[PDB]
Amino acid sequence: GEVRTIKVFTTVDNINLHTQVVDMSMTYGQQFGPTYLDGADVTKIKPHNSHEGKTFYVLPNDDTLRVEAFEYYHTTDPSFLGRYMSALNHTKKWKYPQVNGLTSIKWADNNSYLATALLTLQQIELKFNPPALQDAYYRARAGEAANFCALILAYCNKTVGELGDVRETMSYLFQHANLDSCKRVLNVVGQQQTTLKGVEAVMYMGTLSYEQFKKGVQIPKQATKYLVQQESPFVMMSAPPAQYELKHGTFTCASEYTGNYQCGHYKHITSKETLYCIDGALLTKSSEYKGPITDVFYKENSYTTTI
Ligand SMILES: Cc1ccc(N2C[C@H]3C[C@@H](C2)N3)cc1C(=O)NC1(c2ccc3c4c(cccc24)C(=O)N3C)CC1
Ligand SMILES: [Zn+2]
Ligand SMILES: [Zn+2]
Repeated sequence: GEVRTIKVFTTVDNINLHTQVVDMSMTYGQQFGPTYLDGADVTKIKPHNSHEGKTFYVLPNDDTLRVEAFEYYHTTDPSFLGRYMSALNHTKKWKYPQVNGLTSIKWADNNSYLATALLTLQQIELKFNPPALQDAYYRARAGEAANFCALILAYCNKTVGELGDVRETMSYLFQHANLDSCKRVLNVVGQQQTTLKGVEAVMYMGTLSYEQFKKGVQIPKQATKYLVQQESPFVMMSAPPAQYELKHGTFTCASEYTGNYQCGHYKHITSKETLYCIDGALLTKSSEYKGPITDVFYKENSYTTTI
């Protein structure tokens, strides 16, 4: 029968577009391989008249596409693009309410960890290295966060509907950020000093209190570890969830966690004119706070001990 054609664009990064002429009598998969339209898998579908001029994602199947994908995402995992598209097909349907100019996410698909991470990322100073994260983060800050959320799911190898860990999520994203100038000097009292750089310089697991880290924490005979010097724009202090008192103006933000390991619920606590509890789309305020906290973030620039 008749052979009709339309013009479309293919891409791996939505920056470099490659004009294609498509045969409407064949499926996209027969012509391109796995093919996606705004996240939806159209590999098994034939071109529709309405697809003319639209942009489709394809898997990198030639060296030009391979280079474009790597330069944009900073990954060689061949499953990455398909996982990113599968997540986007869901996150494009989430809602992203603004809370005091912070983009949150209405609860869906056990995404409380992602809303809490997204809110945190808008409150600390971070520069991503992969252009894909740079571009999507800028959009997310302005309220259009579906692509950023799908990329986070793909980078962290999380499926939509799976509850993830905020500390683990932030840690992996930090591996894609420019933290090269961050430095931490510790003394453990023999008396021994160590210097950490990069992501290890901004994370700690064992106490929520930055002040306690400065004064000294006991670690295994028992010794005292304390912070000698900190050069970073923030620090993330974490510990297994425990009841904790947060005081206005003494922290930047924090992760509240209720429930059991791997199956509970996160909320986000931030300090503004009072304490805000952002719970996806829901906001409550209170002058005081006591509750189960598992991460606290503190802004920083340069700290030097007086010990
Ligand atoms: C919410 C979530 C999602 C995923 C995961 N996972 C852990 C390992 C496996 C893969 C994914 N990776 C953990 C949590 C979780 O529940 N994470 C916290 C937690 C709760 C209760 C805890 C702990 C402890 C140590 C560290 C974290 C933690 C602990 O000792 N208890 C009793 C932050 C909430
Ligand atoms: Zn949840
Ligand atoms: Zn000792």
